[PDB]
Amino acid sequence: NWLGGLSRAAFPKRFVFGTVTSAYQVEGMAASGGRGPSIWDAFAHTPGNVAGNQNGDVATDQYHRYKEDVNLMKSLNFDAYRFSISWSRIFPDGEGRVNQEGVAYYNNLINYLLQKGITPYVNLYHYDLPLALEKKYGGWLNAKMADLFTEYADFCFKTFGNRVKHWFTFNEPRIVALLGYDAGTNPPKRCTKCAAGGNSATEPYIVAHNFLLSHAAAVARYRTKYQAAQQGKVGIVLDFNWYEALSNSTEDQAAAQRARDFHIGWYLDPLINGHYPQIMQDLVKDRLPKFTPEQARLVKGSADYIGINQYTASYMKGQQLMQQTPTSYSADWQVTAVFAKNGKPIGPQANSNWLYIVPWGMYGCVNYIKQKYGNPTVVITGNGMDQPANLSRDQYLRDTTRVHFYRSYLTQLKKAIDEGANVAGYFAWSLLDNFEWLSGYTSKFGIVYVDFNTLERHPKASAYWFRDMLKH
Ligand SMILES: OC[C@H]1O[C@@H](O[C@H]2[C@H](O)[C@@H](O)[C@H](O[C@H]3[C@H](O)[C@@H](O)[C@H](O[C@H]4[C@H](O)[C@@H](O)[C@H](O)O[C@@H]4CO)O[C@@H]3CO)O[C@@H]2CO)[C@H](O)[C@@H](O)[C@@H]1O
Ligand SMILES: OC[C@H]1O[C@@H](O[C@H]2[C@H](O)[C@@H](O)[C@H](O[C@H]3[C@H](O)[C@@H](O)[C@H](O[C@H]4[C@H](O)[C@@H](O)[C@H](O)O[C@@H]4CO)O[C@@H]3CO)O[C@@H]2CO)[C@H](O)[C@@H](O)[C@@H]1O
Ligand SMILES: [Zn+2]
Repeated sequence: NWLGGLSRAAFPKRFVFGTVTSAYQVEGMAASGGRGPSIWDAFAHTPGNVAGNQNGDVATDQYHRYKEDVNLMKSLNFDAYRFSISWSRIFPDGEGRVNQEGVAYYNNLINYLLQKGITPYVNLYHYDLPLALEKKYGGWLNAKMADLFTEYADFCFKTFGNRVKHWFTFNEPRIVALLGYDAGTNPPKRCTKCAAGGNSATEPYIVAHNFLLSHAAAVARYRTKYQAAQQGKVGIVLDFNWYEALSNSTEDQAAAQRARDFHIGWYLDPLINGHYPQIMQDLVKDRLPKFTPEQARLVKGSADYIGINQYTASYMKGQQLMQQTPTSYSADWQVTAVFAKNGKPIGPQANSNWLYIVPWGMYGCVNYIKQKYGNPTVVITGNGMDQPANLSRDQYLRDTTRVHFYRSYLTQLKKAIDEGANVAGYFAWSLLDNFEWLSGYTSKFGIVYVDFNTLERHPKASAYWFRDMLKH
């Protein structure tokens, strides 16, 4: 059957199914309703930065159309909606004055979701640092971010936490560190060679450390001030793509494990065990910041659940570990990514070149977290694939590749859960075609088609696949 035996009965009792967006990618009204600019507004308005010089000024205009979009998700039988609050829509300068019109928007959204029986899962941060904070403080390079983020988080807990019971602090701090401070291809565009300055060998580590410390500080504030009354939870969202040893050799097996440690262990070892992975300590040395005992104790156990964004997988080939002049976080791993084994590609690619369709990667990742980290509560916070630009409306709607993607990936997730993985929920990226960062509107991840000329929504075949799979 097109559901392939999947339904709510195939997953644990009370398992949560939702869709996910982020503020800058869907809201629009980027310079309206009192919102201050984010680093992404400045970046996207710079000629050459985004495909077609596009930006999120209008995006999907969810700001005006949110009731349509909530009605749609309810009609598709989802239980939950993961979205983010734009920091600069609440605090246009990142600190100080509150934008009441911004607060009203999120109140209206949260209330409508609850009216329609959809549980809000709310991210505080999704790449969209207030521009004012980047300029005044130097953003995530500055340890003062812990204080600034905590004050913002405190405001959100106070204002929305009587209703919102499932929070996430950050979305994929690894991607911020990698693209913003190693490769320098995302804001603030820092890297060793970059015009804005930087150092690809040091700054990604500083940035990651500050995300961990900021997460821990915000969670300590939630736990000491709000949790008794509100009785909600706070986690973090981490990207994790699967790495499989290219062969059963010692060097290849070591390579795959080293890659896992630099990718996900970078954050999970601090969050679960209170230290960075040993291999990062051994290889990165003085360039890896050291947690004080007090900080490690604040960071350890500071996530109520681990959000995982899971998309893809690759093979890893190793070599002899060697002494080398530091150049970048990326080069520090001393591995080679490989996308074919025994002459056959690991999987076909979706529209994004990095996204190889490999359903067994989902099992790989979930099983690995279960076995390595004491089976913490995991939520799959994003999973999906993209269509290319320039298709007809009907071609977008007939998304048979995406239907196959979800059926296969969800079957692999079911396999891991049936083997005992503590997975509490799953969220499809995305509800809607949206602004896909550097790809702008050239990459379509939605289960619902958005016509970017008229802004009309049209559910794709994959949306009706979910509706059928999720009927109560
Ligand atoms: O309906 C509005 C909209 O829907 C869009 O999507 C369609 C799909 O294109 C179409 O293939 C799909 O058909 C499903 C059907 O809904 C299921 O009920 C059926 O499931 C069977 C299964 O085949 C058996 O093996 C199993 O044992 O029993 C079940 C249930 O009895 O499977 C077929 C797929 O072959 O339905 C979607 C939603 O209607 C259309 O693309 C669009 O044109 C429509 O406007
Ligand atoms: O994208 C959909 C949606 O989900 C989330 O998107 C994240 C993904 O979770 C994350 O895995 C993805 O990471 C990509 C990254 O964008 C690429 O730039 C990077 O490219 C590599 C390249 O493949 C290598 O050949 C080269 O050596 O290095 C570069 C890195 O400089 O590859 C990774 C995957 O391995 O990033 C997505 C966001 O950009 C987000 O939560 C959501 O907002 C997205 O819309
Ligand atoms: Zn509008």
